Amino acid sequence: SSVKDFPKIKAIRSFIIGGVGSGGDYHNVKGGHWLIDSDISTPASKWEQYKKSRTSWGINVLGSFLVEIEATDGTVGFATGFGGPPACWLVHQHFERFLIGADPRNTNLLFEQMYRASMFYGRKGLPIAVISVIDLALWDLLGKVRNEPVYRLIGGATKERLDFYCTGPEPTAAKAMGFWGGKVPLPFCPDDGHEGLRKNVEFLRKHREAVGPDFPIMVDCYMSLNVSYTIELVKACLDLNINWWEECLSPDDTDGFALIKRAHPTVKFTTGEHEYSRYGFRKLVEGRNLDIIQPDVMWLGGLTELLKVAALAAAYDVPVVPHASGPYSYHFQISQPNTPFQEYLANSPDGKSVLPVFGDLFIDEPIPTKGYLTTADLDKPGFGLTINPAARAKLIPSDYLFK
Amino acid sequence: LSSVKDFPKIKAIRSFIIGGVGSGGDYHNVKGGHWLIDSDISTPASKWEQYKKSRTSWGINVLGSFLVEIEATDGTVGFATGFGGPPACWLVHQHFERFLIGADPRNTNLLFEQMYRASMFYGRKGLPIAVISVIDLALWDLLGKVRNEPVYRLIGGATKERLDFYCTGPEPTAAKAMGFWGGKVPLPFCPDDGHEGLRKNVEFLRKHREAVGPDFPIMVDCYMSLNVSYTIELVKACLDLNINWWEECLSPDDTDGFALIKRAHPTVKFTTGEHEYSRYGFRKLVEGRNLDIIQPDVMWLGGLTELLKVAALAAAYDVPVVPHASGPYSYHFQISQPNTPFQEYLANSPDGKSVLPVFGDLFIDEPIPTKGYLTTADLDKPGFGLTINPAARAKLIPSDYLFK
Amino acid sequence: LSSVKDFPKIKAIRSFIIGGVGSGGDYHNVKGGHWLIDSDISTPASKWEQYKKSRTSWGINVLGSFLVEIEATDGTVGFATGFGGPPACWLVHQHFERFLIGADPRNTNLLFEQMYRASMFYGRKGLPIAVISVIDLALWDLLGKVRNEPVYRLIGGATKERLDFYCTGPEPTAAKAMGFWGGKVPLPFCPDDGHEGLRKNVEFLRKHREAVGPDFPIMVDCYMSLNVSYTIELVKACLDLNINWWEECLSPDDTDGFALIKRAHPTVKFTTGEHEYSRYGFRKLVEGRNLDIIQPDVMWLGGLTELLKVAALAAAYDVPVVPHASGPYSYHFQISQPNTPFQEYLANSPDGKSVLPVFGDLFIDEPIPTKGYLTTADLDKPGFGLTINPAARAKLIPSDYLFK
Amino acid sequence: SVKDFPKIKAIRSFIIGGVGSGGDYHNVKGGHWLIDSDISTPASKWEQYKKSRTSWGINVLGSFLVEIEATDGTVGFATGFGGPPACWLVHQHFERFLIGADPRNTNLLFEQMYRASMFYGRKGLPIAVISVIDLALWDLLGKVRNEPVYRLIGGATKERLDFYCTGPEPTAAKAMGFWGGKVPLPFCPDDGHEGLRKNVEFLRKHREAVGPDFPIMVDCYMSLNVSYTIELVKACLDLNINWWEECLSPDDTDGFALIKRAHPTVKFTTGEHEYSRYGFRKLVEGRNLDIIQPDVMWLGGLTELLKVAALAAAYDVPVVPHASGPYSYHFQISQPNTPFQEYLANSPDGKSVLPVFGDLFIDEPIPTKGYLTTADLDKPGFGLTINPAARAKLIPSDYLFK
Ligand SMILES: [Mg+2]
Ligand SMILES: [Mg+2]
Ligand SMILES: [Mg+2]
Ligand SMILES: [Mg+2]
Repeated sequence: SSVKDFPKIKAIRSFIIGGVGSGGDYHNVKGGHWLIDSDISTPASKWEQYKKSRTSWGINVLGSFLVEIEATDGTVGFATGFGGPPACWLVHQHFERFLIGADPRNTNLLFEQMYRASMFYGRKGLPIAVISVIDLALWDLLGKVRNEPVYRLIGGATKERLDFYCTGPEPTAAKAMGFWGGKVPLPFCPDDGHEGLRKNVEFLRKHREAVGPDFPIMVDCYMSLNVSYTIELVKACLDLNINWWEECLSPDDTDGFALIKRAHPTVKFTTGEHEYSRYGFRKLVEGRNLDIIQPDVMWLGGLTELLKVAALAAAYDVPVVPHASGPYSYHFQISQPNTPFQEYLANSPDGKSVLPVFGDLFIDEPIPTKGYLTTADLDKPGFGLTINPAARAKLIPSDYLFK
Repeated sequence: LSSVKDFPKIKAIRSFIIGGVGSGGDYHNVKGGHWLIDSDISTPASKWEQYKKSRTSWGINVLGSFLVEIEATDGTVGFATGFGGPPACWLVHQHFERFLIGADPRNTNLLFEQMYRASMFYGRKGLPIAVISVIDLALWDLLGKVRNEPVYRLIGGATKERLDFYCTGPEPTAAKAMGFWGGKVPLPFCPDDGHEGLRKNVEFLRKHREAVGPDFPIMVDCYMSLNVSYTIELVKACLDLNINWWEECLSPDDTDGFALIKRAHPTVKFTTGEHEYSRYGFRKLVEGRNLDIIQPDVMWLGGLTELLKVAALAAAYDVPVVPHASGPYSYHFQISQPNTPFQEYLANSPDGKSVLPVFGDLFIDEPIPTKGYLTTADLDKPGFGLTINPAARAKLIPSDYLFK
Repeated sequence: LSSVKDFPKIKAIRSFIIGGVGSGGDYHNVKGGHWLIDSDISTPASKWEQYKKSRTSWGINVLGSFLVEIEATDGTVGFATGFGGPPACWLVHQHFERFLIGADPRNTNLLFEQMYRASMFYGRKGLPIAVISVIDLALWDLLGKVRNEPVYRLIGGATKERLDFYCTGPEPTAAKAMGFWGGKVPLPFCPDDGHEGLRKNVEFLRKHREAVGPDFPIMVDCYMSLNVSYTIELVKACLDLNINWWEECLSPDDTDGFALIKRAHPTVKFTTGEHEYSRYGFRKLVEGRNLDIIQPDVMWLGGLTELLKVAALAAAYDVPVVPHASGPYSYHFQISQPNTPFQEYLANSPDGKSVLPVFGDLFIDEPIPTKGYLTTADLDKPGFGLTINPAARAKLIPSDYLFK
Repeated sequence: SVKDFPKIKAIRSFIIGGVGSGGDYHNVKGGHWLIDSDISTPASKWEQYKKSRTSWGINVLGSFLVEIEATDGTVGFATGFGGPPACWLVHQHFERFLIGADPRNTNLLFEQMYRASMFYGRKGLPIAVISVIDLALWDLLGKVRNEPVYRLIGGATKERLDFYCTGPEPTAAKAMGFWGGKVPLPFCPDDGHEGLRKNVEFLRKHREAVGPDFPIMVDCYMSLNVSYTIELVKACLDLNINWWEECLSPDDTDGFALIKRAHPTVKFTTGEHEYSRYGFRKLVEGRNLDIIQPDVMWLGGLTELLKVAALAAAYDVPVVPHASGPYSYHFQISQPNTPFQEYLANSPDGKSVLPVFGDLFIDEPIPTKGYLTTADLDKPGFGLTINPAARAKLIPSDYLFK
C-alpha cells in the first residue's frame, strides 16, 4: 500500500555452455589462442609435458555455465561464469533451497546463507564461483525489475568514463587501439633457471623497445614464481621501468609479499584474482604490501561480497581493479571511490584486436574498441547483457547431471 | 540511454533550524529535568565543579537541531534531521550546495567523496562531517521516495525480520519490563572524584544489578570521561556485578588506550565510536580488535553511504556495528547488514521509564519499540518512512537570516 | 632397472557414487534421527531459524560419498572413500585422471604437487582438495597392497603399539563406560541465541560434567559457529567445569582470532583445523602457537602425502596433530608419527551410546575401537586393510552418467 | 597375512683407516685444495691455523662405517665422519634401541636415540652418529624390499638431478657440465680491508673467467660476521654473485635478519652445521635464508631430513643438502622443494670429478657430466656396495672397549 510490491524468486535454471569460446570461462578457448597456446609461466610449468600448453594441465577443464533466476512477475536475471557441470550440480543440489520464494533484494542475507552453509566444503574455489554467479544473476534481476543499470544501484557513477589497459601478447596493438597500458604474460618459470630468467628479461626488453619509453607495461606472472626468483627477476628488469608485477606468487603465499617489498619497496606488486571472500581479501590489504588487489567478480563471491571487499580496501586507499570480468566489473569500477581503471583481457587469438569477453553468448556486450567505455555504454537494465537468441541452441540444460 | 529509467536530478536544497527543544536530531537539546542533561553523568567536563551537575552548563545542547530538504526535478522531496543547528545550515549552502544542484541523486559515492575531500581542510571529523551526514541521509530518503521503496530494501535488504533493542537510560527495570533485552546506564562519577567517586560508582551499579536480577544484561556508558588507569580499577572493582560491556570509557582521542585496557581485562567487553568519523577514523577501532562493538552515529560519522563502508570493513573481522541510537536512520541500516545484531534506543522520556519518539514532534509516524523491538513491516514506508508534522512546520526556521 | 623391483604402473582409475545414506566417507550423510544431524548443534547456519534444528536443512549432507579405485598393471587395485559425491567424481576423471594414467604409483610427491598446482585456479581449499585427498589415499592403499604391507609400515612404522581414542558424541557417560579416555560433546546453541543461549550452553556442559564426575576429560566441539567475544565469555562462564579443550570455536576464515582468544584465556586449550587445507593452510595454525592441537581430516586436507608434511611442520614445534575422525586413513597415520598422541572416534550410533563402523556397510572389516583403543595388530592388513562389502558393490553407482 | 619383515639382529661399527675414504670429506691427503688452499675459516684469526684446515683439526675425527644386519641376513650400512668416538657411542649408547627392533620403525628409533642422548647431544657429534645409524636403517629397508631409497620416500619428483660444482676451478665446473660453480672465500675479517679487497679481486677474476652468465656462488665456511659480510657483499655487487653461503657462525643465524636489511636483493644460505628439526625451524623463521643446506650425515639422518624439508616446503624454501653423495641424491630426486644437488669437487686441484667417498665403495654414481638420472639411482637401498679392496681398511671398533 505504501511501498512497491517486489516480485519474489520463483525459479532458478542452470545451463552448461556447449563448445568453447562462449561464456565465463576465459581459458576454455579454441586451440591457437594465445591464452592457452603461447609461452606462459604457470604453476605447472615445472613439468615439461605441462609447459607448452595451459590446456595440457587442465586450465579449461571446468567450462562455462549460465544461471537464470526468474521472479514471480516473469522478469529473469542471469549471469555466466566458469564452473561448468560441477557448478550446475551445486546450484541445484545445494543453493536453490535458499533462493526459491526469497525477496531478491535480500542480497546480504542470501550471500551469507550460501557462504556459511557451504563453509564445510567451500570458503574458496569452485563453490564460491557458484555463489558468485548466483549473486550476479540476482543483481541482474534487481536491475531489470527496477529498469535501472546495476551501477545506478550500487553508488552511481563516480566517473563518466572508464579507462582500460589491455592484457595480451601485443602491447603495441593495445597502444594503437587507445588502451592506456599493456600487460604481458611472463613466458618462463623459475625452474628454467637463470637461462629462463635471461629470456624473461629479453622478452620484456623487446616489448619496452617496441612501445617506447613512456607506454606503461605491466607483467602478469600467473601465480607461477617464488620470492627469491621474483626478487632476482625484478632486479634484472629495473631499467625497463615495469609499471607493476602481477600475481608473482601462489595465492597460498601472500605473506611472501612482505619479503618482496623489503627488497623492492619502490616497485608495484598486485594479486588477488585467485583469492576469495572478504576474509581472504582482508589479508591482502593488511600490511599494505600490495598496490592493487584484483578479485574476479565471478570468482570471489559476487558483487555483494565485492562491494564489501572494496570498502575495506577504500579505508586504506588501496585500489581495486578486478580481473577481466566484463560488464560485471564495468558496473562496479564505474561506481566506487577506489576503482581507478579496468582490465581488458585480449580475447583475439593473436591479441591484436578486441572481441567480446564472453564470446558469442551475448549479442550486446559493450567492448572498448577505443580503449574506453562511458556510462552511456552501460545504460541498459541489469548488467545490460542480452543472451544471443541464436546461442540458446548451445545452452545445455543441467538436468542430465541429476539423472 | 532511453533503455532505462530517467531518474530526476537534484533541483534544490533547503535547510531549517528547528525552533525550541525536544524535536530534531539533537538528542541533548531537551527541556530541563530530562535525565539526559540533569542527572549525575560523568563527562569530559566533570573535572570542573560548575560543569558537573548538568551537561547543558558546558554546552552539550549548544548546537541544536537542523533539517535538510533535497527536492528533485520531479517534485519529490527527501529530507533528514540531525544536530548542528545554525552553523550546520550555514555550511550546507555556503559550501556543499555547489556539489548537489543538478546532480543525479543516485551518485551517492561521488557526492560523498566530493563533500568530504572538499571540506578536508577544515573537516575530516566533527561538525562539518555531521553536516555531510544529514545531507547524505536526505539523499537516501529521496532515493527511496522516487523508487517507492524503504531505504533498507536499497542497501542489502533484510538480514533479519525483527530488530531487537536494548534501552539506554537510568531505569533498567523499566527497560526489562518493556521488553528490551538489556539496559545501559550512565556512569555517574568521573576520575577526579577520586576513590570516593569510584566507590559511589560501584554502589550505583551494584544497586542496579540487584534490582534487575542476576541475568538481565546491564551495560555501562561512560561518555568518553575516564582514563586508562581509572577504567582498569573501576572494571576490576565491578567484576562481581557481571557488567555486559563498558562503553566509551576513554576520550575519542585515545582509542590506542584500549590496548592497555584489554591487557588488564581481556575477558571484559569494551565499546566506543559514537564520536568517531569517516571510514579512516573507524579503521582504527577495528585494527587490533580491542573493541567488541563499534558504535558510530549515522547522523555524525559521515552518513549512510560512509556507514555502509565502515560496516563492511568491520564485517571482514566479524566486528559487530551497533549505531548510537539514531532512530530510523539506524533502523534501516541494522536490519540490512550481516554484522548489525541489535539496536540501541536512548530513553527519551524525562525519567527514562517510557519510550517516546527519538525526534520528538518533528515527525508524526516514527516507529517506536514500545515492546523492545521493531519488525521489517514497521519500516515498510518510502525512504526512511518519516513524515514531517505539519504542526512542526511553524517551528522550522529558514536559515536565510544567516546570510543577511 | 634389472637390479631393483619392477613396480607396476597405474593402468586405470574408476570412481563411484555411494547410493543411499550411512555408507562412505561423508560422515553427515546419514539417516534421520542420527544425533549428527537432528540434535541441538550450533553451526554457522544456526543464525537462521529454518536452519537451526537440522544440519541437513542447510545442506551438511548435500555432497554424499564417493569411491575411487586405482588399478595397477599387475591387476592390483587400491581404493579409498570420501565425501564429495557426483561433483567429486566429475573432477576425478575430467581433471585428475590425466596425471595418473601410466604413472608410477610410488611417485606420491610428484602426483600430489601436480594435482594441487594444476587445480589451484579453482581449488587450494575445499571440494577440489577433498578429491585429491581420496585419490592420494587410494594410491597409498595400492602401494600397501603391491608390497603386501600395512600403510603405517610404509610411513615411519609404529611409534606406539596402541592407539587410544576419545569419543565424540552426545553421551560422554557412554564414552567413559566403553573405555574411551575422554568425551567430546557438541555445543548446542550459537551466539545469536544471546545470553539465554549462553546460559543454556553452560547448563548443558554442567550437566555432563556432573554426570561423568570431576576427573573424566570433557571436550567441547563448536563446529566453527562462534566468534571471538562469545567464545571468550562462554569459556569464562565455564571455568569451574574444567573443560579439557574447546574445538573449532571460530570460522576457519578467522584463525587469526585465536591470538585474541589466547590473550583472554592463556591457560585454556583451543583446537581447530578439520576445515583447513594444504601445508600452506596449516602452517598458519602453527604460527604463533595459539592452538594446542591441529585437527586436519585426512580425506579433506589433501591426503596422506600432504598430511605427512603438515605433521612434520607441527612436529618442529611439538604441536600435536589429532586428525578429525577419518577411520583407518587416520589410524595408520596416528600410529606412525612422533606427534600424534591419540585419535578421535565420532560416535556413529544414532544415540551416541555405541560404536559402529565409520563408513557403514561399505566395508566388512573396518577395525573399530569398541574398547576405546586399537592396536598395531588391528592394522596388520595390506594397504589400509579395508575390504569392500560385496553387497555394497551393487550400491556403487558408476560415475559414467555424469559424462553423458 | 602381511609381510613378515626381518628384525634387527646386530650392528657393527668400523673406523676407516687411512685418508680419502669414507664420509669425512676433509680427512684427505695433503695438497688437496680442501685443506691446503686459501680458505677463510673460524680459526683463520690465528696465523698458525691460517694456512691449512688440518692445522686446527678439520680432519681430527676421520670416517666410520655402520652395518646393521637383519635376521634374514640382509645388511644395510652407511658411512659418515665421527671416527673412533662415533663408534664408541654407537655401541655404548644407541645399540640398545636397535637390537630386536623392526627396522621400519624409523620414526620411533630416531626419537628414542635423539631424546635419550639429549643430555649430551642435540647438536654436533652425537647427532652425526644417529644420522649414520639412520642412513644404515634406510639402506637396509631398501635392500629388504629390493627398492632404491628414493622409491620409498615419495618417488621421483624429477627424472634428472642437476649438480653445481664446489671447488677452486669454476671454469672446470662449467666445462664438465655443472650448471654453476661455488668457490671458497680466501680471506677472513681479521685480514682487514686489505683482505677484503683481495676477496673482491679473487671473486672478480672468477667472474671474468666464466663469463657474465655462469652462476658463481661463494662459500664462506662460517668465518665472517655481520658487518664484514655487509661490506664484502656491497663491494661485490657488480659481480652478480648467485648466493653467499654460510657467512656467519651457526651460532648466529639471527644475524641474517641484519644482513637481509642491508642486502634484501641478495641470496644467502646456510645450514650444513645445523642439526635437528628444531635447529632448522629457526632457519626458516623470518625467511631470511634463500636455501637451507643440511648435511644428511650430520643433521640427524634421512628420517629427520624428511621432516626438515616438509617444514621448509610449507614456506617454499628450497632444501639443497651439503654434498653427501647418494644419501643426498636419493633425497633431492624425491621432494617437491629440492631443486638441485651439490658436488664437492674431490680432485686435489678441483678440475675433475672423483668419488665422494673415495675407494670405500665400488659403484658410487658420479656426475661426470654434471648430472645424474633416476636410472643411475636404481639400485637397492642407497646403491653403494663396499669395495672388497677397502675391506682391509675397515678397522673393527672393538679395540675401543678393551
Ligand atoms: Mg592476472
Ligand atoms: Mg554511548
Ligand atoms: Mg570437530
Ligand atoms: Mg658450504
